Amino acid sequence: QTHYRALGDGWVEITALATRLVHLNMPKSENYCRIRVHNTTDTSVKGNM
Amino acid sequence: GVGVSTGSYDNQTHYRALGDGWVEITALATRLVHLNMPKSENYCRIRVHNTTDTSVKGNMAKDDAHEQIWTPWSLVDANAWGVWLQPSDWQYICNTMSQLNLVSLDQEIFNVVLKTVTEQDLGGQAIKIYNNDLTACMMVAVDSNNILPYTPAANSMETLGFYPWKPTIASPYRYYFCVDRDLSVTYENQEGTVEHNVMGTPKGMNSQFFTIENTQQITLLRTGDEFATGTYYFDTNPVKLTHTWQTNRQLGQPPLLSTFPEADTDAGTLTAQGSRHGTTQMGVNWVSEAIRTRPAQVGFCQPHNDFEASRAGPFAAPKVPADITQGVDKEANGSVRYSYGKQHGENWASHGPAPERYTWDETSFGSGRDTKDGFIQSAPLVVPPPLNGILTNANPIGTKNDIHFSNVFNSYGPLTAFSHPSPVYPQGQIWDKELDLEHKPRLHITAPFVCKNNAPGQMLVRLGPNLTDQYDPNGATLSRIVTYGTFFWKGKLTMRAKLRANTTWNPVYQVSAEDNGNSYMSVTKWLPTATGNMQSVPLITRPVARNTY
Amino acid sequence: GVGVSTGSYDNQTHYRALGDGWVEITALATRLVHLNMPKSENYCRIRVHNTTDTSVKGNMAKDDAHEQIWTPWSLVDANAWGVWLQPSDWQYICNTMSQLNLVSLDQEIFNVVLKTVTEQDLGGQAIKIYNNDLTACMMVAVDSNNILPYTPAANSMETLGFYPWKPTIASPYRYYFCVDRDLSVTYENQEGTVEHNVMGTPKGMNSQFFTIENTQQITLLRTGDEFATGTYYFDTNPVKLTHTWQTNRQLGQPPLLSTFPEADTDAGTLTAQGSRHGTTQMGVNWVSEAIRTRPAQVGFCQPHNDFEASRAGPFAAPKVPADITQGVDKEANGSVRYSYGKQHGENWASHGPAPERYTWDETSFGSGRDTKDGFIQSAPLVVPPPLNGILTNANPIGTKNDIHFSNVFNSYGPLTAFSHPSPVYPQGQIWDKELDLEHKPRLHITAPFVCKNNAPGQMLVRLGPNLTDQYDPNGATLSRIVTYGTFFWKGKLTMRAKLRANTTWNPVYQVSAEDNGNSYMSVTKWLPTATGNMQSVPLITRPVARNTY
Amino acid sequence: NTTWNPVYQVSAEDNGNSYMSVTKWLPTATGNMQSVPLITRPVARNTY
Amino acid sequence: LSTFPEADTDAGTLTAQGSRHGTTQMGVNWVSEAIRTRPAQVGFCQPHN
Amino acid sequence: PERYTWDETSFGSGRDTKDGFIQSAPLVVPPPLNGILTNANPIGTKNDIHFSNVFNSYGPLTAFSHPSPVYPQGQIWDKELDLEHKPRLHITAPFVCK
Amino acid sequence: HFSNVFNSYGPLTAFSHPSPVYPQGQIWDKELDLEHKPRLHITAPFVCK
Amino acid sequence: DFEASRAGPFAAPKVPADITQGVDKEANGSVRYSYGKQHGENWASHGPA
Repeated sequence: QTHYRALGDGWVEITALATRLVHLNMPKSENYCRIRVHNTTDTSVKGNM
Repeated sequence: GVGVSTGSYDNQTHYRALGDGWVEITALATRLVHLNMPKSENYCRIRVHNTTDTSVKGNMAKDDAHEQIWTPWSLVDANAWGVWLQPSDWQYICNTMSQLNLVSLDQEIFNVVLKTVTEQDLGGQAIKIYNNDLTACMMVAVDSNNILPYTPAANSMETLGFYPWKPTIASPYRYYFCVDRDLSVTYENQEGTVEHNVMGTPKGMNSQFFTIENTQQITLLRTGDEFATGTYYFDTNPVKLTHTWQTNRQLGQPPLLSTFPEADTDAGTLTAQGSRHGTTQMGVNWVSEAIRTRPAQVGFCQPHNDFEASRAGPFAAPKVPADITQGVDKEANGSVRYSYGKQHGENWASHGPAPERYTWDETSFGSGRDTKDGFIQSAPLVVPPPLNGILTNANPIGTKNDIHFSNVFNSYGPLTAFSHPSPVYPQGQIWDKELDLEHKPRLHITAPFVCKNNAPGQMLVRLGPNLTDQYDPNGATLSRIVTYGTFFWKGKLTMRAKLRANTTWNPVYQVSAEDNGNSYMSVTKWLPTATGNMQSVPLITRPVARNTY
Repeated sequence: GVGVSTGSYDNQTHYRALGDGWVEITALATRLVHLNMPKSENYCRIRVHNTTDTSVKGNMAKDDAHEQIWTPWSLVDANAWGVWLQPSDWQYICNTMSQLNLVSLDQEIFNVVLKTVTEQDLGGQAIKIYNNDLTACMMVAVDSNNILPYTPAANSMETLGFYPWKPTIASPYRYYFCVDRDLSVTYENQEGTVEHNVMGTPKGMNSQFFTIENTQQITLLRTGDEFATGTYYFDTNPVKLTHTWQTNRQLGQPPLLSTFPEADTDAGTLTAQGSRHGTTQMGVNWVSEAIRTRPAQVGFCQPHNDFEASRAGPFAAPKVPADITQGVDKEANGSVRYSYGKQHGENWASHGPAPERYTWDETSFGSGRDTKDGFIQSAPLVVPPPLNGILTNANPIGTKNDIHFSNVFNSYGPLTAFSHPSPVYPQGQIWDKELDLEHKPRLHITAPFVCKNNAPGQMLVRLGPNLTDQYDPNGATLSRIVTYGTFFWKGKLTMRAKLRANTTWNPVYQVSAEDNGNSYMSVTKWLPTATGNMQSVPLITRPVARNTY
Repeated sequence: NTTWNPVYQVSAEDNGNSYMSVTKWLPTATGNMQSVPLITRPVARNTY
Repeated sequence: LSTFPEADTDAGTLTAQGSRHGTTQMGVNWVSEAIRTRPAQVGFCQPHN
Repeated sequence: PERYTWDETSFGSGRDTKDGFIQSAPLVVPPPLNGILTNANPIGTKNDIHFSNVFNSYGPLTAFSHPSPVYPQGQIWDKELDLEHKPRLHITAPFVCK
Repeated sequence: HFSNVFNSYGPLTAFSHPSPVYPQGQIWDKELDLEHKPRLHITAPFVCK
Repeated sequence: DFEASRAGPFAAPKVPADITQGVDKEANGSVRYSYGKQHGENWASHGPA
């Protein structure tokens, strides 16, 4: 629920609440990996900076 | 003294949020009222009898024959919504608040000025000179006990002006005398003559001639004097700033769907009617949405344009305002037709003498009645009914084929629950006085805030008589030096409102001001033109929908 | 009462030395303001569209098409330096003090007089008679919360008069309406047509029509009443009454001289560049005064006469005022061109309708930019550069040979440290209101004292409406007895200054008044002529130089 | 509220080709919700 | 405004530019709405892409 | 995906690029052909690039408005960049945590 | 070229303070006596306030 | 950029930043120090440079 509370000389205290069901799947690998992205198919074409 | 001022111009509206979601609106209104001298210094019993209308056969609705006592006093009547609030204030209140209630009313008269006119030649063509009368006064009486008849000037569209920067005038006070009027009902070019078009003599039993001198406490005000009538505390009921949509076929639990739609286009079929649970009041062995038992009727049917007649002439019986349906007809549900002037909202660029009119369609969408699609079946329900088993809005009642059963059908009953009609912006009426009868109405369609205990005392002003040196009291001459006056009126209307609560997922309706175009809410209506011609068209009072049940 | 006065004329300036070298200047200003009745009693949205200028191709700078809401209220606007101080006071403050700061502002309205005019023949040719209205009032509202738009009358040269012995007038109040204006850029007698010269309708999103009746607390003032708005305490930053001279080639330690001059005529050679110590940012193996590393840039380059356009039409972007260099051009550094009238400093013997104009050349000699002598070399420094390795103020940008690189080059950066522009005497502007945006400007070029918290509330006066006996509110006639009024305005501006310190050996620059001649500071300008024709030309604000770094 | 005229407001319009029709913020027959952005600053204010 | 409009359609002409009071930063002997001196720039130009 | 261009509602800070122009240093209106630079003249030699593509006029007297928060697919807060001279604003979030 | 004239200092520009230089550096500096100071001095990292 | 305001042409100071893979040092304002034997020059340098 969101709760509006008018407190003082024209000041409202909005109290936003958010509850979700997060679905945590297992990781792809258990290692910290330094992956490199290099799209040569785009940047090899002249004019694609 | 004559050279010092006795008040302050104030026109601001002050919102004050106090407590758990309650705002205290403090509307202020100051005008410059222009009091002219009365037409005569006598109380006169004038009679209106339009024989040119009612002599024509078929004009019983065009009757306005009556008698009125015309007093020399003028009315400072301020119960209209446009006096106190600007259109931005009304838009913010109707969008942001959920209900409105009246609290109190202070009123004041200050900065009195009386001036007499004289003539000079200066070119051979005489001009007026407006001198100053430092000793002439004006008479003020507040009818706080309501001895005099309650005549609201919002009935005649004659209240204070709605634009604060323009000087306004005071409406003349007059009330109704009780004489008998009889008019014979006849239609258009009917063979025969009008039997009754008479009006009676004053009756000895019920004749009330009130004077304002014998009934009130009159304060004289010179140029240095002020008047202030104190805080009248209202005892009204709150009106709701949210509108309803649920009809009698949208109350309770919906029937559970047997099948569900696969795509976003098709519908979902319910349980078949012959094998469906629920309750009805008909004797058939099936339940349907039309004949399911509801808690209460939301809107009632009311007779269209019934002209009753009881010792005063034919008058149309008032209808409770409800929504106009998909069947667009506005007369059946009683949409009020306002006719106002340049002081109260007409565009000032209208050179014609015709007023500005507006039909107020009500936003109570569950109480509206569709007259062409209403029907009555026989006492045992056998659908599809035969020809002689159903009465629709095509069959003639009596012998008249222009009149159907919806014109005479009243279905107000014990389980009828309708909504209070919305306040109308600027050319509305704020409060009313409860009728002095033992069994009161449930509502007034002229005002949303009917005062339970006492109406606020209506203010009566006039100019004191300025006499010449020649004055014979037994001679009907009354030379009477031509005077007039201007004074300042300041009033404070306190209101209490509650803030709106947001429960729905979707964005709800709001009154937003649109761009310049053919739309109803273009900004160029609420902005002055090149010559400063302002205009006030009404605003929606109830934008946000609410749940009935 | 009507026969007693309610204030005192006061115009003196009181210097009070308090503390360790701090003077409390107490400037006082009293004028007789002449309030005439408004042209109309309506708020009107007037539109200006000079098609005779903008229809000619090449006249985008001559555009002044807009819309304004014209209020019936007049503005008592006092923020100009000539209102409070005489020229001797300004000369003493600018010579003797080192900085100036604003403290507080009291304002007052007293000795109200309202008079109505009438006609008499007396010779067959009618003359006016100015009677007295002891009961008519005038309306005063101070916008201390700044609801209304901030329109300084120092923009239109319409503030109070600068000569205390002459009666002055109040400027009419009006503000800007937000409509869209589009103008197509084209040069002189270009083949083709002007594609865009349109102006739009009012927009529903951003339209603000303010009335002064619904927003303010209006005090009515008769002949015996006074008004006094209390001490507004300023929260500004001090301006400095000393000027700077150090450019970017005069910051830090000078290079030590290898040889010294024998006589008083010859110069002293420094250490040779290839074998000189120091730091640079170029890659060359020598240090010089041009390429030596400085702490910060003192003046920045700014684009000359850039006409931007965003939903209102072409407007020139404002420049920070800096010194005009040995390269005398005044447009590049933004020397403000003032155009004022006889009430504000024009010689009264000028029978022509043309105003008195004056270019204010700034005295910030280190921040000035020389545009003909500016140049850009290639990224590795190789001096002397070839033709294709240098961009000077002769090369065409784009294809236009009338436009060079200095017209588009902006070099405002993080290490840019410029000086605040000096206040301008009499026809200046003292304070301003900070723009209601999240990221404010660092300075305002219209006023040296931008109020941090709230601007002082602008004072709005008008005459109360005097009506004849004939007044129809639904008829647009408004007969309106011809009245006017005069009142007295007294204000007190408190300032705090610091005394100057003398560190230099040589006599420093001072603003002295010279004898009668062709000089700019002859005394005969500040003295009345045989018929009493005074004149106020501006004075130098910052005579005494100071050290930047 | 200082201005005389009615100021701009974000109102939800009827089913049509408008940007603020209610049928975007209502689920369909199979429950397919949708969130398009809303205007953050409807009400104009005075800069200077 | 030097002149005011009579009807609701026409505009109102201001004081002529060569004989108008005010302040500018250009060297011309006339004041106009385009070249009038303002307190601050509201929007800045920024390099496209 | 679903795409949407967020047009800002700061109507005083907007720049009209076709109607922007630069005149020469002494103002002589109507200017000649070589005395005005409009949004039609080629900068460098490129006729697809005009002077508005390179013109930056951010200065000391520049006062713009903070960009509005975007509903649902906005971003509420951000982290201030760990540099000595911070930006005046973040265009990704209206509430930069101090 | 265009890089010789292009200034892109703007409101959303966040750069780093220049590092002190060993031995032949400069420790402190004096702030310039102007109303609108620079954000930094490139001669010294510690500008005395 | 060699600006000029009442004292002669002076180069405008740049904020020092990194020289990129595009090795040019003049664009980002790399400071060029020139010092002597008292401040860090090798004392075996017989030249006056």
